[PDB]
Amino acid sequence: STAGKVIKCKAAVLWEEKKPFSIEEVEVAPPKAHEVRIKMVATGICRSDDQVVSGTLVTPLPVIAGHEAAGIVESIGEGVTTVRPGDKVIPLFTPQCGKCRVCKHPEGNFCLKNDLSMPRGTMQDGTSRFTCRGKPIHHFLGTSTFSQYTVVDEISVAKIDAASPLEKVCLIGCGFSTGYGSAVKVAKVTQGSTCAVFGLGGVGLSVIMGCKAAGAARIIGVDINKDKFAKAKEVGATECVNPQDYKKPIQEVLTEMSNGGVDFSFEVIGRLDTMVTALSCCQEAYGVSVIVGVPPDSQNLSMNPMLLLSGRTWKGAIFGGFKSKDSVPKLVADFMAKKFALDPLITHVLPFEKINEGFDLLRSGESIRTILTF
Amino acid sequence: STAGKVIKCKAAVLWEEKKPFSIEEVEVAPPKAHEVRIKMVATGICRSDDQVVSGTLVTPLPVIAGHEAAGIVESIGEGVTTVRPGDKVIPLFTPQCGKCRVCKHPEGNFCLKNDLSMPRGTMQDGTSRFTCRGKPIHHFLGTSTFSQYTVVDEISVAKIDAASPLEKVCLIGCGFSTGYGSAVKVAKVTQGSTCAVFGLGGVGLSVIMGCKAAGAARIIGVDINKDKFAKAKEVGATECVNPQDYKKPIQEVLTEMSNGGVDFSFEVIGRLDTMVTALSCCQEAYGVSVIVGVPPDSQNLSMNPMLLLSGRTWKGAIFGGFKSKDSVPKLVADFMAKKFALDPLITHVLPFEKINEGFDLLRSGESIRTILTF
Ligand SMILES: NC(=O)c1ccc[n+]([C@@H]2O[C@H](COP(=O)([O-])OP(=O)([O-])OC[C@H]3O[C@@H](n4cnc5c(N)[nH+]cnc54)[C@H](O)[C@@H]3O)[C@@H](O)[C@H]2O)c1
Ligand SMILES: NC(=O)c1ccc[n+]([C@@H]2O[C@H](COP(=O)([O-])OP(=O)([O-])OC[C@H]3O[C@@H](n4cnc5c(N)[nH+]cnc54)[C@H](O)[C@@H]3O)[C@@H](O)[C@H]2O)c1
Ligand SMILES: CCCCCCCCCC(=O)O
Ligand SMILES: CCCCCCCCCC(=O)O
Ligand SMILES: [Zn+2]
Ligand SMILES: [Zn+2]
Ligand SMILES: [Zn+2]
Ligand SMILES: [Zn+2]
Repeated sequence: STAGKVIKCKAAVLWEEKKPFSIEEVEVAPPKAHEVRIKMVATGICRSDDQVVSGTLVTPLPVIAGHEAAGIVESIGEGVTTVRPGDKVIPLFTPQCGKCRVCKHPEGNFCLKNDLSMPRGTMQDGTSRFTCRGKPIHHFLGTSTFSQYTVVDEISVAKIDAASPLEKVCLIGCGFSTGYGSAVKVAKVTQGSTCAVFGLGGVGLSVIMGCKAAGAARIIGVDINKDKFAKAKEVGATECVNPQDYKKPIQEVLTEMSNGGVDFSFEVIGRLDTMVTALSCCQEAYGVSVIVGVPPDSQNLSMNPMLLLSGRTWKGAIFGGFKSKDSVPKLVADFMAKKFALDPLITHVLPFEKINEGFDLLRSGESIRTILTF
Repeated sequence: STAGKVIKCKAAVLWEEKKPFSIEEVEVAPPKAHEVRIKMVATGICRSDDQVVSGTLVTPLPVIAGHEAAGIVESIGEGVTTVRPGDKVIPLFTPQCGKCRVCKHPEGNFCLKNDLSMPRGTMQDGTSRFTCRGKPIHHFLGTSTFSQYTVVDEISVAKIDAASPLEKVCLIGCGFSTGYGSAVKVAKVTQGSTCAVFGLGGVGLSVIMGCKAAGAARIIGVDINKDKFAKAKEVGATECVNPQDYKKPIQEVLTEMSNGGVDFSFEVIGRLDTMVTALSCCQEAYGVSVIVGVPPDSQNLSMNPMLLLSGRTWKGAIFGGFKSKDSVPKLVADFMAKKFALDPLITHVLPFEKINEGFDLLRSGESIRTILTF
C-alpha cells in the first residue's frame, strides 16, 4: 500500500557536471494517468550516462540519470493497459507511442515522443515526479533509472518474461540491443562479409556479437586500449588493431587489410574523427558505415562528400534501429532461449550505493558493463 | 578505308581552364588491342563537362572532354569481342570490366578500372590516342566525346539497338541514366512517398522521372531559377519552391511542407551547402538523402552527425548506380519500347561547331540538354 502515495527512497542525483553522483533521499510522486512507477532491481553503467557527467551529452541538470535497467512495477496510473503491478519491466529510453508517423513506418524507431533530440528532462506532460531537498529534479530520456523508484510514461516501458534474470536483461535496455541491432537490423551485415568495429566497449562488443550472428567472415576490432582485444576475440573478432601502433592513418591500414575496404564499418566510440575514419575505411563503391557513438554536443564534423559520391552509404541509429516496445520483450525471450549471451558484457557487479566506484571503473578503462543492484 | 590508319578529324580541345573550347584538327590513332574507335554522331552538354572548364572538377589538361554521347564503331583492335564495325554504341564513362570486386558485387557499379577517383586522362594502357599541333591531348573519363572520332577501351563501350535514334539516346550515356537510377536503384523511391529534388536541370528532371515511375505521391522540385519549374511539373513535380522566396532556410520549409521531413531527397546541383540542406530536409528517423551533384574539388562540408544518429541514410552514386555495360543496352531497349521519354530533357539541338554556344546556353540557365550533332 504505497499505491497513490509519495515514496521516499534513495537515488543518485547529479547536481553539477564533472562531479560525483550524490546518493541521497528523493521523493517520487505517484503515477498520473498512463504512467507507471517501477521498483528498480538492476541498472547498467553506459558511457552515455558518463557523457551526461562530462557535459558532452547535454540534458537539463540537476538530473537522475540512468537508462539501461530492469525492475518490477510498483503501481500503475489510471488508463494503463500494457503492464500491471508485479510485472517485470525494462524502461525504454526510446519510447514507442505506436501512433506517430515514425512508429507506423516499417523502418523507423525514433518515435516523435522521444526526449533525445531536444532533451527537456521531464515526463511526457512536461513536469517532474522527483523532488530532492524540496527542489524539482530532471528526468533523463524518460527513464531515470539511478533511483530505487522511478516513474515513466507507459510508452516508455515494456513488460518482459516473469522468469527474466533482471541483473542480466537490464543490458537489453541499452548496450546489447543497440550494438546487436546496429549490425543485424541497421547495417544488415551479410554472410561472408568483412566488418570493422571502432570501439570495443559494451556496445562495440554487442556489434561484434551481431556481425558474428549474421555470418561475417572477418570482424576487425579497433581500439586504442589493447586490454579490450581479448574479450573482443572471445565474442567473435577475428583480429584487433590499435591505431597507435601504426604510422599510417587507420583508414589506410583497414583498406589494405580488407584488400580495398570493408563491407561494413561501425563507429561505436562517439568521436568526430573516428566517424570520418570509419566511413573512409568502407569500400568506396558499396561499403556501409553506421554511426552508433554519441558525438559531443553542438560539434560539426568536416568530411569530403566525394566519399559518398562513389557509392558509400552512411547512416546512424539509436537503440539498434529496434522499435523499442515491440522488440525488448522479444529480445528477452530470445535471451531466455539462449539465442545470444549477455555475460561477456558484464565485467563487474556492485551495489547501487557504490555507483561512483562503478563510474571510476568505466573511466579507468577497466570495465565493460558494471551492473548495479538495488 | 580509315581502319588501321591515323584519322585527322575535328575536335573541341580544352587547352586550359576558364577558356572557350578550341575547334580544330586533331590526330586520332588507330585502336590497339582491346580498343574501339568510334565515329561520334551526337553528344550532350552535361554540367560535369562545364565543371572541367570551371576547374571545380579536376582532370589533366589539355583535354578532349565530353562523356554523354552515341556513335558508330569505325574499327576494333585485336581481341575485341563485344562490338563490331558499324554497331551503334554508347561510351561508358563508368567502365564495367566484369572482373573486379566491384563488378562482381550485386550493388556496386564504380568499377576499379574507372578514371574518376584519380583522373589520369589516358587509355587503360596509360597512353593517349590524341595529338593536336604535335602535342599529346588527354582523354576524359575514358570517353572524350567532343571529337568526330574517339578511341575507348572495350570495358568503356556498350553496343545498343541498331535502330536507336542516337540524337536522343546519347542522354542514356549520362544525364538520364544518372537521374533515373538515382531515384529507382540508389534511393529505391517507394510508392506513395514524398520526394524533394534539389536542382531541376537535365539530371534533376531525370530524378523526377524516376520518382514518378516509382509511384511517389509528392515530388517537390527545388531550384533558385524559377524558369525551371514549368518543365519540372511536366515530368512529374507536384510542386516547386525557390529558396530565394523564403525568409527561413529551405530545409525548414520542406520539413513543414512534408509534415516532419521528406522520405527521399536528392542533391542534383553540386554545392556543399545544398548537400547538407538536402540531408536535413529528409525525415530524421527513416529519411534517405542521395548526393548526385559533383562537389567542388578538394572542399569539405561541415555537418552535425546527430542528423545521421537519429536514423537518416546518406548515400551518393555515380551513373545512377547502374552497372554501365549491362544497363545501357537495356535502357536503350526500354526507351525504344516507350518505357520513358527523353525529349523533355532536350531543349536545343546544335551542330558540333556551336559547342561554345551550347555551353553558354547551359551557363545562362536557358537550356536543359543541348545535343550537339556531328
Ligand atoms: N546509438 C545509441 O543508441 C547508443 C547506445 C549506447 C551507447 N551509445 C554511445 O556509444 C558509444 C560507446 O558506448 P560504450 O560501449 O558504452 O562505451 P565504452 O565502454 O567507453 O567503449 C568505447 C571504446 O572506445 C574506445 N576508444 C576511445 N577512443 C578511441 C579512439 N580514439 N580510437 C579507437 N578506440 C577508441 C575506448 O577505449 C573504449 O573501449 C558512446 O559514445 C555511447 O554514448 C550510443
Ligand atoms: N553523379 C553523377 O554520375 C553525375 C552525372 C551527371 C551529372 N552530375 C552532377 O549533377 C549536377 C547537376 O548536373 P546537370 O543537371 O547537368 O546540371 P544543371 O543543368 O546546371 O542543373 C543544376 C540545377 O541546379 C540549380 N541550382 C544552382 N544553384 C542552386 C542552389 N543554390 N539552390 C537550388 N538550385 C540551384 C540550377 O539553377 C540548375 O537548374 C552537377 O553537379 C553535375 O556535375 C553527376
Ligand atoms: C567519385 C569520383 C567522381 C568523379 C565524377 C566525374 C564526373 C562523372 C560524370 C558526371 O558527373 O556527369
Ligand atoms: C539523436 C540524439 C541522441 C543523443 C543521445 C543518445 C543517448 C541515448 C542513450 C545512449 O546513447 O546510450
Ligand atoms: Zn511514436
Ligand atoms: Zn546507453
Ligand atoms: Zn570492374
Ligand atoms: Zn555527366
